[PDB]
Amino acid sequence: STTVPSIVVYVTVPNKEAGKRLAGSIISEKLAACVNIVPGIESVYWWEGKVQTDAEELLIIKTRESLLDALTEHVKANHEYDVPEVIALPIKGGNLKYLEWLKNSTRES
Amino acid sequence: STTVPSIVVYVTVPNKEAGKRLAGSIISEKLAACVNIVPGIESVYWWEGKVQTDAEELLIIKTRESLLDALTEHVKANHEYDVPEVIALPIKGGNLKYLEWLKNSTR
Amino acid sequence: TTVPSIVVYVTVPNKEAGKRLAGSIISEKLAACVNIVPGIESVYWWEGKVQTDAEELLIIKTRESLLDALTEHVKANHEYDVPEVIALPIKGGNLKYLEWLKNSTRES
Repeated sequence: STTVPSIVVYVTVPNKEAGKRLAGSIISEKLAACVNIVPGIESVYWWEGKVQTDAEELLIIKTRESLLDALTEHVKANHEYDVPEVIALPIKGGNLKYLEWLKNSTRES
Repeated sequence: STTVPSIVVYVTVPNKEAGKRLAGSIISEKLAACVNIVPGIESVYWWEGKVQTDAEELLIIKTRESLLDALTEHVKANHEYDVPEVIALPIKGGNLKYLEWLKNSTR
Repeated sequence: TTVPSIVVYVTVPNKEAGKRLAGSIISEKLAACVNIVPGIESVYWWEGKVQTDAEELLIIKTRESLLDALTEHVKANHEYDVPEVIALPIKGGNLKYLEWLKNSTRES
């Protein structure tokens, strides 16, 4: 049909510039239809025996399940951290016409 | 069975008034139990031969799977773009009383 | 290398509740990692009117396994008596991150 299986991928980054550049390569390389950047996140995790807290930005990446591999590759290749967060969540339904656009926007995999 | 299959729906909108109103209109019309508005989000995508970027906000809408078509029709009717982002994600539980109030406060 | 995991959305009513609940969450070994999204605005129906209040959003990355522990932990340290805690199924990613996620949390 019109309309490949899709996902929403969260990826966090340390700063504003990083976020904007990653969104550019993702979209230019045609690995996602669309990227929302949520600025001014604060992140909390346990590392080196204390609780750590860092200023970060969240990228919300609408794309194909197909490309989750090409995407995840791509985030690591382009990312200040060694273990960069990237997790996909499945899109089950939506505005049909947008999901088609999502398909046409995206690399063939 | 005090609990119906539920979704998180994402909708971007182009400005602060817009989403405030979409949200009002959505909730009023009983098409979702609630809407979180995330403001100041930047959206990047490919459009007319290059990398467009727009200032928007994000509506995270918690409603029932049953209501996704009604909610998607509503969003189109009340939204500036022709092909608005509306995408659904399935909930695999959580606070059961939340999930029932979700059921209850929705049609 | 990798137990079934999830993202958990949870709103708190202010800057401070979030900092504190994110701490106490990560402190008691309950999720690998917590993102606070400040200054969101939450709109819902309540007592016959459209309510709007300012809030924050915790995005909580953990294993399905801890969902209930977590929920029950939040209800303990959460000033609302019916917190929004909903969960969406993680289904893919940095195989590495998922391992770190796994390797940062309990079983029960």
